[PDB]
Amino acid sequence: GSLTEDGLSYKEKFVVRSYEVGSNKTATVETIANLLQEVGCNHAQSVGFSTDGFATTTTMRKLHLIWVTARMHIEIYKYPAWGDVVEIETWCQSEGRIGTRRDWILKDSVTGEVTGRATSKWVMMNQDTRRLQKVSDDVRDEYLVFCPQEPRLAFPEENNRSLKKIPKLEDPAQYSMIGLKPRRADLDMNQHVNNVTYIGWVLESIPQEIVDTHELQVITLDYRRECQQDDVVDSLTTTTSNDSQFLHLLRLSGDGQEINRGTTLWRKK
Amino acid sequence: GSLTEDGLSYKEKFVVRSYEVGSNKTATVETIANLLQEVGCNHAQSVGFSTDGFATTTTMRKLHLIWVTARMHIEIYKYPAWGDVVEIETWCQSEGRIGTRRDWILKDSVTGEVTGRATSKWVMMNQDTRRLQKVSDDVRDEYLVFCPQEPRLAFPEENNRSLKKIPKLEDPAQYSMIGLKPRRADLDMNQHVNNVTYIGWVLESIPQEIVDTHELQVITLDYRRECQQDDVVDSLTTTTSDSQFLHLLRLSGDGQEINRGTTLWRKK
Ligand SMILES: COC(=O)N1CCN(c2ccc(F)cc2)CC1
Ligand SMILES: COC(=O)N1CCN(c2ccc(F)cc2)CC1
Repeated sequence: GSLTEDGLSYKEKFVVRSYEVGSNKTATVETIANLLQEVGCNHAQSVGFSTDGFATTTTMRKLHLIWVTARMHIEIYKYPAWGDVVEIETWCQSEGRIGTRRDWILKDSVTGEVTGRATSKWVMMNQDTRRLQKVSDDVRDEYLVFCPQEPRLAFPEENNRSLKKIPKLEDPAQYSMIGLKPRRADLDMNQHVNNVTYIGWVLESIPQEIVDTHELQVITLDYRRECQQDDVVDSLTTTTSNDSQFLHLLRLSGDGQEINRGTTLWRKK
Repeated sequence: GSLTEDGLSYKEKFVVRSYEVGSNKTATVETIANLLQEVGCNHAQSVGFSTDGFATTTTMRKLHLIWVTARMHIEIYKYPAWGDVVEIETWCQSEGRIGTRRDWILKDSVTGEVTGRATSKWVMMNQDTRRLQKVSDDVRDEYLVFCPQEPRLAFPEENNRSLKKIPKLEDPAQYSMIGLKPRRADLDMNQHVNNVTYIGWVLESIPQEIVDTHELQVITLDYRRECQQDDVVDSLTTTTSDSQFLHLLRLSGDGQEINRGTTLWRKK
């Protein structure tokens, strides 16, 4: 991987592995999500930021401040097959008082065609209290020299799907998968549940008949609270709709505290 | 990756990814196990065998025959750090009536030092009945041209750790993790639980204090029965000692055994 010529974006190629593919012999959406985080980490490494997933500066580390994902939105047109080469380009931008954004474009290396795109919203928070706090000008200024100044959006449309408000699923859910819990492989280097694990958990409550006859086109996931290493999660889904759409909710098995909400859109094969 | 000059082995390099590392910022043993299966798959692809994990021929597919792992044994001296390049060489050999073997050697690309080694035993079985069945001469002859003729062992020594018999853990277990179940990411392209998932499940019942103060040096795992997509598993561990453990994976309900194993950990 490498920074591009203008140094305002980062590109990396990946060859799809045998264990990375699903029943369609193409990369799963969780494999794609892992690759997005990977190219994000390599971008941070390339310009001197932390590589722990929080992409911090020395100033933020003295204050115990971190960047955390508030929303992930992925749209895939073609999943790459086993052995194919996928090229991923990523960039960041500041969105002032609202927080920050990281975007991605996925392309087939052989044809140069755009096979998918993704966007994510980030907020700043004290890692100990979990209280949000607005970025100071001195912290922000250190990042702006690595971002394009003119708007560069993977999702330019004014009322596009990536910004839609997601409602809260009401009981009873149409489908459920209960008692889900993370194992050590679901944790990162600092013992936090990897953001991709929550994608896998949302999808566990999709009926297998849908997975067998449809392909996932869009997933939007809001991140409200983290699931700790010793927590247990319930995954709930209700059909909201040749296309199928679902409303999703992840909550703690016991008291029902919400950790994530989302929506998915599937197209018939 | 590529076949070597004599065409009797396969080599591939991997750069360790950010999500592949544990709390030590080095590759987890499950990441290593995934890489071993990956280089195995690329070796099969390179010479025309199936790439579904069963490494079959057209003749075996007509008979619904598959190769299945009976034992995996891995020894790691140094786990590769995030961003390091690890080179892995793999080869196969027939062991006649006992079954077959696939070996691996892991090396640090920069120094050329051996950082780990692994071996696995395989048996042939009918995919539908799960009955064992001996390899016919016509089936085995198609594989021998891709294997070294002289013995080439990652663990050459007579009666070494890789061939030791593993006993069955007796109740009560010292430690347990119950109600483990696979999610879609634990399944392969054919909807079977990936062999690496069973490694993760064995390790779930190791106390976190051991993981925090020790490094896994050796893992030997026998594979007795497949955990289906809708099965639920209990992971049991008892200290037998460096720290050593006896492990057992069994179905949550009736206690049917699916795996047994041992691990050896070195203080950091
Ligand atoms: C792993 O973290 C990220 O990918 N992000 C997204 C980009 N971020 C950012 C911060 C300040 C700014 F002015 C512009 C962008 C930081 C968090
Ligand atoms: C994924 O499967 C493997 O890795 N295997 C199984 C098949 N193997 C083999 C080796 C020599 C032989 F004569 C017949 C079969 C051993 C390696």
